[PDB]
Amino acid sequence: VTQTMGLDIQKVAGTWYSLAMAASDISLLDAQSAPLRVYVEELKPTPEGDLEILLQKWCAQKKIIAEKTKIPAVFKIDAENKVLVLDTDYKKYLLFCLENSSLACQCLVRTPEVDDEALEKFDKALKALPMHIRLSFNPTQLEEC
Amino acid sequence: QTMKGLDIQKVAGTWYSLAMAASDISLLDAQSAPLRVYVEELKPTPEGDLEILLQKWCAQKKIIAEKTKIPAVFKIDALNENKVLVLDTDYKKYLLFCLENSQSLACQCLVRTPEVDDEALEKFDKALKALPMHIRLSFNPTQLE
Repeated sequence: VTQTMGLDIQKVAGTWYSLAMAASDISLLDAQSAPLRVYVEELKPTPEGDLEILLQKWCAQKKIIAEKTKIPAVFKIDAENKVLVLDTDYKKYLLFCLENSSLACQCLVRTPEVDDEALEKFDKALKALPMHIRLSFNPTQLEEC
Repeated sequence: QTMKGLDIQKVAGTWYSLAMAASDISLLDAQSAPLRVYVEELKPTPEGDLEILLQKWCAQKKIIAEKTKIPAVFKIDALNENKVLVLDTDYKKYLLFCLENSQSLACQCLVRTPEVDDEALEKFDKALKALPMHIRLSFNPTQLE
């Protein structure tokens, strides 16, 4: 994972939609109930510079605390143990991966609009990475787990 | 976008499902999903019809397909899944086909032997560009066997 994001975590605050996901292992995403089949709902940065992720899993709310590390784009999550922010323009899309020590990556959009720019940057970032499954969602699914 | 000049006799024997993709996530995503089917054998008849032997979550399944006016297109003897389309084969290593209804679309990359092959995946990924896919899986040699 060579492309990490001068991230300013405060400017990623608000609602996001999981437009696409990918994973190194089919078992991570393939089932509705698969461990990393998680739909982001909101990023809530804390004043301390930590990141709360709100997300939905098959249809339960979960609240993940991602702790700041000495690296701006890299967060420790208390269960997977790293969030990496690969890229964001803040206003439209954010690309992140989850890894252990297991690689799963998501393309997030601010609005439930189909966004080919977001998917184009996601598909570029995945070339270097050993993905064996890739899902993309429609705007109906964006607004619906 | 079907193969020109297909000779169905030369695709006869054992195959392995290396990769799959589908227009709808729901067609592949579950282990038990409708088109999560692993090809085992192509058995062309001398009449130029096609039996496909498959495994699904592990029960044997049988697709019976009859020849049409187009060599690379077979009419499935079923009610809802309707056509097999052979997009491309070199006969000896890989074969690319789609299953469609009429329209929900599933395409597979097949290999003769249970080894990952970048040519097979490269041609599979090319043929999918033109098609409205929302999910793509690829398998490792362990999973192949």
